[PDB]
Parts: sequence; structure tokens; C-alpha cells
Amino acid sequence: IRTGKQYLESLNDGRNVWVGNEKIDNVATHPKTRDYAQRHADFYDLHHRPDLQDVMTFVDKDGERRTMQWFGHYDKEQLRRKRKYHETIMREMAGASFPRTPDVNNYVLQTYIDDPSPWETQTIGAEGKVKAKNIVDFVNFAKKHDLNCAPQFVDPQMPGLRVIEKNDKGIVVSGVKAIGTGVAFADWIHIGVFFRPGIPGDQIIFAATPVNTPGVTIVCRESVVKEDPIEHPLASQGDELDGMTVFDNVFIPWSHVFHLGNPEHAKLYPQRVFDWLHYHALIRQSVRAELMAGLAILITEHIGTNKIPAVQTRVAKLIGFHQAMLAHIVASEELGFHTPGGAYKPNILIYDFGRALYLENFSQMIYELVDLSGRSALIFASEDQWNDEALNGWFERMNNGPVGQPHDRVKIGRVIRDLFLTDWGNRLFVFENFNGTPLQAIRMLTMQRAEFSAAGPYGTLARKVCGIELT
Amino acid sequence: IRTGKQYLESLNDGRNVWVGNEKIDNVATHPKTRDYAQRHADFYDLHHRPDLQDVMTFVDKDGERRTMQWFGHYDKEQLRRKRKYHETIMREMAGASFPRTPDVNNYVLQTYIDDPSPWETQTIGAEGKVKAKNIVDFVNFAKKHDLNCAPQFVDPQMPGLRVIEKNDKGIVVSGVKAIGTGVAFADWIHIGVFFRPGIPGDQIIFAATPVNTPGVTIVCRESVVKEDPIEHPLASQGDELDGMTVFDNVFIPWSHVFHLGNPEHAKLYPQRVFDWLHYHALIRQSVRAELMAGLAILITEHIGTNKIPAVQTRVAKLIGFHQAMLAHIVASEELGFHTPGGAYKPNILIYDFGRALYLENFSQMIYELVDLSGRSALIFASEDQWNDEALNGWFERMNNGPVGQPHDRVKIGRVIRDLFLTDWGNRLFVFENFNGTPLQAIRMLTMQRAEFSAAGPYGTLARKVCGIELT
Amino acid sequence: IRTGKQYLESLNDGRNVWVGNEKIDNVATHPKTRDYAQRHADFYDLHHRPDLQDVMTFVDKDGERRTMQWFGHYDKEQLRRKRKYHETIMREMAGASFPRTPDVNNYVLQTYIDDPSPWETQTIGAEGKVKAKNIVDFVNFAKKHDLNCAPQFVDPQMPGLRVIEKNDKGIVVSGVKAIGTGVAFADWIHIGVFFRPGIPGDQIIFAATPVNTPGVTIVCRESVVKEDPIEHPLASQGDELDGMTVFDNVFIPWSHVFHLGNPEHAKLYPQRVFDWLHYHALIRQSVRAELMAGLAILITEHIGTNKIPAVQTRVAKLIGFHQAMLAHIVASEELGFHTPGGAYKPNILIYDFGRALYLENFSQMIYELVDLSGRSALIFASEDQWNDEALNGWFERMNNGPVGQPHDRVKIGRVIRDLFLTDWGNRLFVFENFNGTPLQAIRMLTMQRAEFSAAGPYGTLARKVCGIELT
Amino acid sequence: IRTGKQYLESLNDGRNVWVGNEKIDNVATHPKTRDYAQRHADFYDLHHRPDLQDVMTFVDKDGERRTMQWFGHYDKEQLRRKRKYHETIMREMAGASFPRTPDVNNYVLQTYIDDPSPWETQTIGAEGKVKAKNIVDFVNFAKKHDLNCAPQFVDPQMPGLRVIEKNDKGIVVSGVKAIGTGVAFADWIHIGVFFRPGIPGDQIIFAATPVNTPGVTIVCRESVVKEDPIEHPLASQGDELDGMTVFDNVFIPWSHVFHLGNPEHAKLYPQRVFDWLHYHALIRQSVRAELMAGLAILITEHIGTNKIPAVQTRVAKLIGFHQAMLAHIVASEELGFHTPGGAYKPNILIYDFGRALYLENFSQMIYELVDLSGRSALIFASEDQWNDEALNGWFERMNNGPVGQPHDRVKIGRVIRDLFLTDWGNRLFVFENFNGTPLQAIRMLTMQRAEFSAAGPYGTLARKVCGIELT
Repeated sequence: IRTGKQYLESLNDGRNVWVGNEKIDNVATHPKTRDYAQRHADFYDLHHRPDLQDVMTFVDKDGERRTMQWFGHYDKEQLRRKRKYHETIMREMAGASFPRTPDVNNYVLQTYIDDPSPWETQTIGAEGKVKAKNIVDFVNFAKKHDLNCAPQFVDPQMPGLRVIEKNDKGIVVSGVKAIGTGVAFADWIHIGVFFRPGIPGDQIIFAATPVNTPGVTIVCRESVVKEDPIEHPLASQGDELDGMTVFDNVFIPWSHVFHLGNPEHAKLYPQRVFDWLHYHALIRQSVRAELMAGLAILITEHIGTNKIPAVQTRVAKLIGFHQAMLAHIVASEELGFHTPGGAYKPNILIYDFGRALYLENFSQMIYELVDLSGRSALIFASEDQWNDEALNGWFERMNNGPVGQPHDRVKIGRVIRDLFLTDWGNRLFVFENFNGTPLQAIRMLTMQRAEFSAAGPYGTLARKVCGIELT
Repeated sequence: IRTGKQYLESLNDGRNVWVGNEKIDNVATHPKTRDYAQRHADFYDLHHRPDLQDVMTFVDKDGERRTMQWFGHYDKEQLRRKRKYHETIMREMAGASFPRTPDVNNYVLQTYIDDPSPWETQTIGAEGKVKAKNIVDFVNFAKKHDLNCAPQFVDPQMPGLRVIEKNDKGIVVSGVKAIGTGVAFADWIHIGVFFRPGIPGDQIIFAATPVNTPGVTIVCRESVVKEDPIEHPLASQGDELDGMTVFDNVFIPWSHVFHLGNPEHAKLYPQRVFDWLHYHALIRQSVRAELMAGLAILITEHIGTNKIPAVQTRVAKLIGFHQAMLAHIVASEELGFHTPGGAYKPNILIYDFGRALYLENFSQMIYELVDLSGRSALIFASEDQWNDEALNGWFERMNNGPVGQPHDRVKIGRVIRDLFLTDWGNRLFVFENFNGTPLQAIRMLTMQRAEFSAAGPYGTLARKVCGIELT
Repeated sequence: IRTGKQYLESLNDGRNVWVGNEKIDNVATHPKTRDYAQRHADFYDLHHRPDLQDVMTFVDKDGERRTMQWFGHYDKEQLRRKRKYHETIMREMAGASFPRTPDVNNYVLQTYIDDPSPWETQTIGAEGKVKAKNIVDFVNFAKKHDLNCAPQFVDPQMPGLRVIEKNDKGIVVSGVKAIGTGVAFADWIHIGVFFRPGIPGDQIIFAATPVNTPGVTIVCRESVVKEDPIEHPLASQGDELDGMTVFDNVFIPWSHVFHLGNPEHAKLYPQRVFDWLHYHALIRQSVRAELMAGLAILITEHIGTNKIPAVQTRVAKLIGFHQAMLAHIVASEELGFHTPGGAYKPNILIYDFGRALYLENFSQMIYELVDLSGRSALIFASEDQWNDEALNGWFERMNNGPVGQPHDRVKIGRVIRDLFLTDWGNRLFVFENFNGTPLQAIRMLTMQRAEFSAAGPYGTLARKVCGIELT
Repeated sequence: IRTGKQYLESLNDGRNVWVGNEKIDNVATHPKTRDYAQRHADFYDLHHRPDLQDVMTFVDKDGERRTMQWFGHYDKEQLRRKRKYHETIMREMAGASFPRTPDVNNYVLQTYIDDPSPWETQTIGAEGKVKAKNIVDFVNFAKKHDLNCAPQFVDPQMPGLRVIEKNDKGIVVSGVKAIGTGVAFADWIHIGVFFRPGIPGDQIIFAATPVNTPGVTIVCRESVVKEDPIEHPLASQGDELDGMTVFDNVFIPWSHVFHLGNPEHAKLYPQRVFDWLHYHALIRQSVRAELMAGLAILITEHIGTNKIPAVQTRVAKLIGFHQAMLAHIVASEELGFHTPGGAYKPNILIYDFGRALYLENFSQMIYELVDLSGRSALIFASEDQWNDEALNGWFERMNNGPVGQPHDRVKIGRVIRDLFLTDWGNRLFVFENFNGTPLQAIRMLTMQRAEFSAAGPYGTLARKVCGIELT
């Protein structure tokens, strides 16, 4: 039900935001932030598109219509409904150029809904002031208004956020949340933490607070959004800003506290929370792969190198790369399971491996596409050069191919340039490794699963072939 | 339901065979052949295993019980049942060490009985002498008797097989089939050919003839069976020979010819025949990967290196390789289609990309496992050394670890040796590139599919992101 | 003797230049071009540095002092003197960020000097108006004034530059030179061409003409130089612009013509010309590698991950990468030869292979460094954020390491960002493949050398081991 | 100058030896040992080759003529002369197929005679019982008689060798040396050890004892010599056995102990001892690569695939692999240094990086060659098949190409088979990772060098580009 207009309205709420060397008066209108804010506007609007109601919305138990980003899936086909929703969104929005739209941010909160209690029961030293029902109500609240709750669970390296005081009203926290994406554009900050060896319980904190909370400062890297939307058809659409959040004696009422103290809790449940983001990331990676492969096809075709055998095998490897993501998504969904609350989850082991595959090869694949695109990477016309009466004829002669109009090669060059050769595109590059646990982490925790031990069920085939042990 | 004993008897039919410098009087008993012969006999016997009845057999339309190698699948469920059959055989037989067991050779016959008429329809030099019913009758015959029909299509690179004469009794062919596997162990030779630029119609032959047919000579590489089965538990189980088949005026009755003359037919139909072998190669490939990963886990666990991060990382890498194959299989079965005769076939594009992913990496994955095993690969006790009173105490002290008995290290090493460090193991290495179209072919072939053209459906996302219209 | 001042002066000469959508009135002062122009100014100035006279200059035969960019080397130690010169330059100028300083552009002209005649004698249909002595004088002239002769030999894909008219005064040419680097900043355009299958002799053209020649238009991509030199300590120093050059009925007097017509000539001699640029490129690649490895060291040290074993091996691979370039440079020089004019040339086969090595791996190496640098890639402070009284303390706490001051991590982040995550840095990325023949081309012409044939001297060892042929 | 005949006689000294399950009465004559024994005898004989006198021998200070294995090099020229020796031996002997010929085993002795005193100086449990002169005297002795002294340092992974007793006649040691190569073929065992965390001083032993010493047992892997030398021209030349050596109260006179007790000495001195083996491993590695590239050229030429671009590319890839090794060798010799005793040593960092580059790629390079050979790898005529009247004409038609005789294909295939597809070939595969510190060790070790520290000289370029001072 929420509109881009309401959302844009809400932006101007006093929130304290740096973007580079500058303070931002109003995120909705400031030149450094307005485009990305409009993309979030577009997100809400897209749910009101009449031809999209089938995909974008569903009808809650209470009879109310809600956006699909709050939709629980209890079987495989519902799971696939959820993915069709996420895909549709990222397909409309610059081919997955914006990995943290609110559907991704809020997906994660399905874990609380599914099983609120342990967050309450496992909470150490809050004298039963943490109340599972609070979490549940908060999410319902977020569902009701379509609030965008940016998650922040990543802490500094070896200043972390900590409770400095507790009382009958709530808590006061102080410190920094080291990594956050698009928080300046959100409604709530969703506080979390991951277990680390020797972490203190006053740093074990799960909670929510509005972006404009007194004492909160959002501190973001400089925006790298482009001015000219013809030269930069993608990079001009907004910069999904990354930064940290700073907490100066910030008060959180008990009703927005989710769990405190128990480091035991903080090792499995936070992962349970993030599994949904990990799964989205794979979905996204698949789309980015399909995009890359398509660009390969278009460019090699327009230049006319596509039937050169050495080029063909190169374009196939890009298509294969896409297919490898797709296959892990589909397999994971095929071999999923049910969580405590009965929600259907895709196979964690499989989709994370799908991510490992992406994170291990995406760099080289980008290289292949760029390389295939040759001089059309750096050197091509600006629009005024192309339309100049004296230059235009030389230009059409130099970009004449077997398909489309010559100027099409420039359309393709602009997309490749923005996606892979600009600050804007390169942020997304770097971010791939922060959009969920990174490659080496994925492989490590894999090796923790008991199932991969010597006597474990996985290496059953190996022991038989070697004639070892048994029973 | 044929038995091993019956099979072994069937071998003494006077077929003439070279294994290296030696003619073979009886493949069933010759010291260079008898083990692998026994492996095939074991294959028939597995179907009489009371505890494998459910996996190994099916009851057909007529209440007739038959081996699952003859099972047709019109369902994802059914296909899946066939996979489990193939997998089961492979896990019982030296872990996928025997790539051309009859269940595989006969798999391709499905294509014929699915859609036999165009085979007859399209023949040139016909005279209605080529009859579809003969093709069906033959397979049905092969079915009743559990006949092993080894496929031989691949030709000498740029002397193939050709029709010298054709009367109304049958045809006469001379020439050679360059590559065949275990033909010396089959019952019948399945003749065929692939289209190539400028192929004479007198070389478009699909037929079948017994292995001992007059004018036929099977010419095999030397055998690399190992004598000592303690030292060589796998390599001593027998050598699946490769070689050529020579046809010297070989006569074939019209009852046994399936197509002649039309090289257009040779384009896509022989490929349909082999889609099944390719899919099986993927099944087998994942089993191989599962074994490899298993071994890595056993050896690092037994040595005690398994918890070194940089080691963990590598074992997870191998587990990922397996999950990747499994993902393509499962995904391809999810998104399969129906052939003209109604059989359900997994997505060719996907399962073929799964093979490419394997052919592209197995060499490096194999090296990963070998490196991981250190000296335990190379130097290890022979059995008599182990048991020697003076040596034994030294060997035991040197092979002690956190897991199992010190001698289990020798057991593990022996398997890794046979698999990857012997003539025996290495023929499987080189053979992978011949169990279907090689990696380059897969890649060339996908870029011929029309959907990957600039205006194809595949590039729609990219055309849209670029603001480009086709058409 | 020439100064940056004189050079900057010369810039304002009427030359016709587009940079993006804009016409440039004066390359020396325009905001889009002034920084890179000042870098060329700095180049000339650096030769007047008293402490550098040993390296930057030498004394000609005529007793005159000249810059080392005109210095012929006749033995190994003189060769190494030349490299010490090129290195010194690229070491002073933003760690090899500017691959086409004039020393590189002009190096190539040593091939004419060394052997002028064939250019004259092989010229077809110029009625002996092409005169080797002209080439020689031109170069002397360029040596005398330290002119910067930007080379342009690359033609459009499949508009090329052609002679449209010849006469007693000279020639008129029309067409486009497709790729050119920093031509807007040069003094002369050095025209050339490489042989291609089925190239017409009216397109075989070697010559020189001033940048501001009537009829010449330089058409460059948009400048991506940064405004803020604190946030962007490298990208703010200027953009080495790439573009094409357009010739509208441009007249070249015979005295600046070098060769015409003979396509035979155009297959070996142009390569002979470019060998010097190829060699420089390897020298440059080595420096860029040493830079990357150093950054790896600095960043892993400041964060404190350097002694983590998995990180150590990663930093070593970067150092190894540097060493691989260095080793090819040193070997090539060790095993060099003499050209017709007696100049000492490093081993072509070896240094090109050094380039192949770089071009094949540089993408992954950059990836390794970026990845190693973690969040310091995207998220770090702008200077005003860092110095803010309220933020400064949180910031120093989050960037506290075992070495240097916390703010040092930001210095390192700025360099990594500019070098690998900006339009500016990414141009250099793409350009690596245009700075000499690309990877696949290197490998192809390798396979043309007669020495690599079957009977050739290279595979002598293989024939002996196989017992094949001989004498 | 020792002869082969003398060597073979020397073998029948009653040394006790296991090769697999068998004790060996006379290594010189035993069917499992005699070929490799003959290879060593051939090695001595090469030095009497009249036409190899110049490469194989040198005249020393005293006008004494000696084998180049005993040559000390104080010059780049001299080092280079020694390289040519090593290379020559390798090219005469199955192309580097025998990694542990005596010239290699004895190479490490140079370190002793270069700088013997600290070996004595540093001993603990001394009593001046350990004398440097004995070390020098021994090597000089080994020199006069051309003694093969096999080095054994590597220990059992976490039972090594230990001193039980020490009187004033000598010492008594028990334990086992885990890895040795061709010890059963040597004259003397060269005892040594590497430092490791927490190593008892009674395990710091450097000494030498005859192979047939009482209490010594050489325990070797089964031998994989091939019988038929037509079919197996390389693998039939003999198996360089690997295994362990057991010491059961072995007595060693003080004349023959080189150091005891001090594990600090064990740090960098044993490494100095092996610097020479490592450098030789590089020499050998390039020869191996040269052979591989040679074979690729022969097989693609003979098959006629050699001019397919995508094939050209791959062969150039293999030629590049060879040039890369050659470059590190040549470069490392250019930038070598002088040891304490004055010997000239090539740059360790460089030549060790050359080994890493090899260990990192040889597996994939090997696969490249094997793939390139197609079926010609696997299936090919045995000799008797080739010569058979009926078969012969078929075989010849099938092996015809643009180059050589059709049978040369078989010759090529046989070598590629032995080299990479047999137990014999594969032990060389696995052994590469043991001919010196493995790839991980090389990498770990360079990051210990102080020059790679943040403030080290190496990172100066980067510190300067970042505007950072050290510290």
C-alpha cells in the first residue's frame, strides 16, 4: 500500500547523515543521494503496477493486501513465488545493480517470525524485559507500513557497539556498526551481531531503532553517481551508499530489543537470520551472470566476431557461468527443508556453494566480457561527437555491423563501461564480497558440518572403496 | 534375467580379438581379459541380488520382470529412478571405475524405440528394405536376453566404415571403427556415425552385428590389470579395453540395418542417440567427485592435517566440485522436456554444461587430492613389509594419527594410487575426454542454438538494459 | 634542453580537439586536459634536475647534450642504461600510471634511425620521391627539439586512412586512425600501418604531420580526471586520453613521408618499429607489479593480517608475479642480439612472453590485492570526516594497527581505490591490452617462427627422446 | 674417473634392501633393480665419452682431471658451465626422467667444503670430537672415487633419527629417515635434518655411513619398470625407487660425523645445503618443459591440427611455460651472490620463484599436452599389431598426416604414454612436489625475509605513491 511519495516524504526526518565531506540536509533531494532515493521510490511504486499485482502482492490472513516482501513460503512452489518476486524487482531495476532494495533488507526478518521464542528465552541478564512478542509485533508493524529495516551485524576489525546502561525503560548503547549499505535511505536500523572468539556479552545485541534516532550518525563514502544520463545510462540512476553507523549514548526502549547477552545464541541464530540474504544474493548473482552473457552475445554480434571459434567458446563459458548459478538455485529449492516454524528453506549447503562458485569466478568472467568487447570498452563516441555533422559519417562507417544500427555498439559500450569500468560499477564489484559471508568463510563453515568428518555419512563411498571400518 | 555364468559362456564364440601383441582364445578366461569379464558377470549378478531387487529391476506393462537398463522413463520421478539404478551399479563397481558397463551401452537404444520411423523414412537406397519394425524388434530381442550392445560411432580423424555391396539379402561393409570400449566384452556391435562436412552417403550406416561376425576383428590396447589385489585392490579388478574394430567385407542382413544413405539424418539423430550417454557421464562424474572428496577427507583426517585452514579450504573446494555436478543433474531433471516418443529427457544444455564444468576442472581437482595426500601417495608399505617383525613397529609408529588404525593409511593410499597414479587409473583420466563430446564441442554446440543469437530470447535482459530493439 | 614551459606554450597552436562533448580551446589550460598536460611538462622538467643529469641526459657526437629518450644502445650495459632511464621516469610519475610519456612514443623511431634505407627502396610507386634521408633528418629534428611524436598505426575493424592524391609537392590523405593515446598532447602524429590480409597499397602509409595540421581532428573519450587531489591523490593528476584521429584531405609534403604502397614491407618492418614499445611495456608491467605487491604488504601489515598463513601465500604470489616480469626483462637483455644498424636489442621472444605472462594474469592479481584489502577498498573516511572532532576518535580506534598511524590505512585505501576502482584506474586496466600486441596475438605470431616447426631446432629434444628422424 | 662396470660391482656389498615384498640379493642384477642400476652405470660412462669430455670433465688446481659433479663455481660463467653439465646429463638420460642421478645427490656437498668450520664450531656434546677436517676429508674422498652420496634429511611428519649412545669411538643412532630416493643405488648415505618447532638436540645429526652399514635397511616401494622396451621405451629404462631407511643401532665413527646437538644451526645451514638441489630442480624443470612443448609440436604437426588457431594458442602456452623457467634460471644467475667460502650462487628468491611457477602449473601444462594428443594418447597400435599383414594397411591409413611416417605417431604416443600415463610416469609427477620445499613452503619462506616488511626496502615505491613514511 505504501507509495514512493510517502517514502520520499519520510526521508526528510532530521536524520544525521554524512556522504563524503558533506552533511545531507534531505536525502530525497540532495544531488548526491536523490537518484538512489528515487530508486527506492520506484520500488514502492512497482508494487502498485496493475499488471504486476499477481507478482508483487498477496492477501494476508486478515484479508489485507500486502507486498510480497513480507510473504512466508511454506512449500517449494511458494518459495519459487518469492524468487519470482525478487527477480522481477531486480530485473526492472538496472539489471540487479542495486543489491540492497528493501525486499532484501527485510527478507532476513522472516527468521524472527518463524521462531521468536529462543531470542527471548536465551537472553541473559535482562530480567525478562526482552519479550519475543515484541519482535513479532515490530515485524507486523514493519509489514503493515512496509518499513525498510537496513540490517547491521558487521563489527569493526581487531569500538564495537555495546550496552553502557540498562534500566526499567530500556537500554543505552554506544559504539560503531562498521558496515552498512543504504542505511541513509532506510526507515529502521536493524541491529545485530555475529559470534566471534572472545566476544563480550555487553556487545551481544539485537534490536531496532529509527534511522533518525537521537545519537545516531550515518557516515557514508562519497557518492559516485554520474551527472549525464545519456553517457551513463546506469551509473546516473543512483549510488547505493555504504558506510558505518555511530551510536552516541543512543536509547532503545525494551520493546525494540530482541535479545541480549548470550554469546552462545549469537553463533547459530544470526546465521539463521542471514541465510535469506545469502539465498537472495545467489538469485541476484544469477541475474548479473545472465546480463553479462547477454552483453557478450550483443557485443560480439555487433562487431561480428561471434562465429570466430575462439570467441564462441568464450561466450559459452559466460553462458555456462549463468547456468551454474541457475542450477544451484534450482537444485537448492528442489532439495530444501522446513524450519522450526514450518517455513520452506532451500538447501543451505547447495546455494552457498552456488555463491562460492560466483565469488571464485566473477572477476575472470568480467574480464572475459571486457576483453571480448575490445576497444569498445574505453574508446567510443560521446553523443555530441556521434551526432556532429562532420564526424557522424566516419562514426557510422566504423561501427557498421551485421546487426542493428551502428549506434547500437555505443549503447552496448555505455552499459559495459558503467557496469565494469566506473567507480559506480566497481563499488558493486567490491561489494559482492560483503553481500553475505565471503568465499573463504563459506568454505570454512562447510568444513564444520559434522557430516564431513571421517566417519561422517558423506565419505561413506570412500570408506567402502578403501575397505575401511564399517558399523 | 541373464546371469553372469551365462554371460561368461557366451564369450567363447570364436570372436577374434587382439589385446596388445596377443590374440585371445577366450576373453572369459584369458589372464589379460578375465577380470574385466568377471566385472561384467558381476554386473548381471547384481540384478539377482535379493536386497537390490527394488533398485535393479522393474515389472513392465506385461508383468514381465526386467533389468532396469531396459527401463523407459516418461516422468521426472522415473528418470530419477533410472539415475538411482545407474548410481547403484557404479557404487557397487569400484566406484564408477567402469564407465562402459552394459547399462550404459544399452542406454542409447532408448532413442530408437522412442521414435523409430524416421530412421526408416529417411533412408536412401531404400527399396523399403530398411524397416523400422526390425529396429524395434532388435531392441526388444536385446531386451529379452539382456544383450550387451557396444556403441561405435566415432570415426577416424581426417578410412571409416563403408558399404561395398548391397543386395536384397543385406549389405556388405568394409572399413574400421576407430574408437570402441569393451567391444571385446559385448554381445553385439552397435554401428553408427556422425555427420561431418562432406560425408559420402555410402558411409551413413546404422546397424548391428554380433561381435564374432565373420570379417570382424577387435583390436585392443595392451591390458593393464594388476596381478596383486592386496597391493592393487582396484587396478587388479580388470581393464576396460579400448581399441578399434575392423570390418573386412562384413555381411549384415536387412533385419539388422537401421538406416542408410542420408547424411542430413546423420546431423541431429545420432546426437539424440548419445544424449543418453552424455547424461550418464554426468551421473558418473558426480559419483567420481564424491569419491574424490571422500578420499581427501579420509587422508587429511588420518594424517591429522584436516583442521589446517588452508587444508580445510581445499577439501571444501573438492566437496564443492561434487555439489556442482549434483546441482546440474538435479536442475536438469527439474527442467527436462518430452521427446517425440514421449520419453522424458533432462535439460541437455544444463547437463552438458555440467560435463563441461567437470572436463574443465577434474584434472586440477585430481591434483588437489594427490597433493593433499603428500608422500602417503607415493611411498607406503607393501603388505609383506608391513607385517615384517623388524619393520612393522616402525611402520605403525610412522602411520599413527588422530583417526582409525595406522594401517588404514595404507588402505587409503592404495586406492588413491590405483585411481590416479597407475596406467589403470590414467586410462580413465584420458577416457573422460572421450565419454561424449569433448569440452570444446559442448561449447561450439551451444553457440549454434538459435536462442543465443543477438535477437534471441536469451539476450532480452541485456537488450533492455542497453535500450536496444531487435528484428 | 626543452622545458615544460616551452612545451606548455606549444600546446596552444590551433589544434582541433574534442574531449567528450567538448571542444578544447587550449589543451594546456582547459580543466579536462590541463593536469595530464602538466604531467608532460613535468617530464621535460625532470630532465633538468641536476641530481638526475647522469640518468636523464647524455652527450651526442656533435658535443650537444640531449635527453636519454634519443639514446641508442649498442651493447647490454647501454640497454640497461636506457631501461634505468625509462624506470626512473615512470617511478617519479605516479608509479607507471602514464604509459605513453614521450620517451615511450619516441622510442619506436630508433628502428628508422637504425636502418632507414628499406623504407625508401621498398616504396612502390612514388617515383623516388620518398627519401630515406628525410626520415633520418626528421628524427634528428625531433631529437634536437625533443618533439613528442605520438604513433598511430592501428586502423578500424572490418574508413582506413588512404592516399587520395599524389603530386610533385607531396600527398593528400583522407580517413581515420582508429586508436591513439595522448595525441592531443603530442607535437607530431607518427602515421603507420600494420599488414592485414587483403590490404590495399593506397592504405600503406608511413609519415609524420603536426598535431595541428589543417584537416586533422583529434576525437577523444571524455576525461575522467578527478577534482579533489586529497581524496584522489592519483586520479587527480591527469587522464591520458585515448581517441581517434580524423583526416580530411590532409596534405603531407614528401619530406615527411617515410614509405608508401608496399604491403610486403608492412608486415615485418612495422613490427620492427613496435618491438621497442613492447619492451617498454614489459618494463612498465614490472613496475606496476612491484607497486601492487608493495600495496599488498602495506595493507595487510596495517590491518595486521600479514602473518596469517593464507594471506602470506597470497602476498608471495603477488611478489612472485613481480619477479616473473623482472626475470623476463633480465633474461631478454642477457640473451639479446644486434639489429642491421648494430643496435643491441633484447630477446624479442622472451620479453613478449613476459608480456603474455602479465596480460594473462594481471586481472587476477589485481583481484587478489583488492580482496586482501577488504573493506578498506570501498569504505573509508573522506578527509573532512576523519578530522571531524566527533568522528575522529571512532575513526582512529577503527584503523589502529601494528604499524604507522591509523590514518595511514586511508592513504593506502586512496591509492588502491584510484588505481583499481575508478574510471581513471580502469582505463589503464583496459589499455594494458592495447599497449602492444595483445595476448592471443603474441601467442599466434610465436607459432609462426619457423623454429617451432616439427623439424625445427626447438623440438630437437623431443625427436631424440622419441627416436624420430635425424639428419 | 670411475666407470659403470666398477659401479655395478660396488653394488654387491650385502646391503639389505626391500623392493616391495622382496629382499634384493644384488641390486645390480635383480630384475626389479638392474635397469636403473644400469642407468647409473651409464652415468659414469658418459664421462668417458670422448665427444663429451669438454662438457663432462674439468681439470682442477692440481692438474687432476675430475667429473663435473665435483666442480666448484665462483663465477657466473662457471655456474653456467655447471648448468650445461647437468643439462647434458639430463638430455642424455630419458630427458630429465632421472631426477636423482649422482651429480644431483653430490651437488649439496659443495656447501660443506665451502664453509665447513661452523659445522664443527657449533656442535653440542662436542669434546672437539667433531672436526671440520673430517668433513672436508670425506668429500675429498668422495671426490677421488666418484662416490654417490644420497641425501636424506626429511623426517617423519608429526620416530626420526636419534643418538642412543656416544662414546669416543663414535656414535650410535636408531630411528628412520622417512624419504630417500635411489638410496639403494648410492654408495653412502648422507645424514641430515631440518629444524622444526621443539626438536630435541639428540636428533640434530649430520653424518654419513655406507649403504651396507650393519643396522641399516633400505625399504623401497615396488618397482614399476616395464618389460617391453618397444612398447615402453622410457618406462623400461628403470625405476628410481623411493622409500625409507631404518637405523637399528647403527654405528658411526667420529671421522664421519659432521655436526651434533645444536638445533639453531639446523635452521639456516641445512637450507644452505639444499639451495643447490633446488636450483638443479629448476634446471631440470625447464628441460622437462622443453620436452613437453616439443612433444606438443610433434603430435599436433603429425596429426595436422597444428595450424588451428585454438591449437596454436595452446602450443604457444607450452612454449611460454618453458621460456618462463629458462627466464628465472638465466635471471637468477645474472643476479647471484657470493657465499661465505666464495662460491657463486644464483639468486635464491628468483630461482625459487621459478620452482613455484612450475609446481603451480605443471599439472595443468601436462594435461594440456595430453588433451592435445587426443586418442593418439590412449589407443594406438602395439608393434605386432602394426606389423600384422591384415592390420598394417589399416593402421597406416589411419596414421597418415602432413608430416613424417605414419608410424612416427606411434613413436610419439609411446613416449607421451610412458611420461604421463603410467605408474612410472606418475611417480615423477608426485615426486616433483618432493624435489625440494613444496610450493607452500617457498611462499611461506619468502614472507619471512625482512625486506618484505612494511618498512622494508621492497615496499618503498608503494610507500612513496601513498605518501607514507616508515620507522
